[PDB]
Amino acid sequence: GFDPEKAQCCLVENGQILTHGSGGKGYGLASTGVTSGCYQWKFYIVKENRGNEGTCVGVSRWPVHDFNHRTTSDMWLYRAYSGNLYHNGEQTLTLSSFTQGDFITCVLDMEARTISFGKNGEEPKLAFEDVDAAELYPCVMFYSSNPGEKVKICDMQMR
Repeated sequence: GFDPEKAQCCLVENGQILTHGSGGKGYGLASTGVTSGCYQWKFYIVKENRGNEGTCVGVSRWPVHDFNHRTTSDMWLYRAYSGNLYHNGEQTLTLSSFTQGDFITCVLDMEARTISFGKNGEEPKLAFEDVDAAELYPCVMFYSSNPGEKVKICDMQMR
C-alpha cells in the first residue's frame, strides 16, 4: 500500500489508495522499495477529471527533493492526460493517455535497468532505460492544484 510517511499533500485511504489532498501539488510512495530483480504491479485510476487529468504514475527515489514532473530526476513518471513520460524532463516517447477506470501495469526491472508500462492489460511498452537508482518505490504524483484525484495500488493479477 501507500506509506503515509512518504506522502505530501495526499492522504492514504485504507492503505491501498492515495488521495490528492490539501496543500497544492503532491505525491505519495508505496511502503516497500525494490532493490534488485524485477517487480510488476498495477495502478488503478479510482477518481480523475476525464479530459483534464492531473495524475502521473511511476517510481521514485526516497527522499524526494523535486516532484515537479517537468524537471524531476527523483521520479520516472507517466502522465495520464497526454501519455507523456518524464525523467529529467519530458521525453520524446509518448505512450497512451489514461484516465479514471484504467489500469496501468508497471514493470520495474532493476537488473536490466528499465521501466515499462502497459495500459489495461495490453503488453507493457518500454518507457525508460538506464534506470540509475539503487532503490525505487512505486509512486503517484498530482500536479493539479485542487484536491480529489484517487489512485489505487494493486497486485499484478488484479484486473
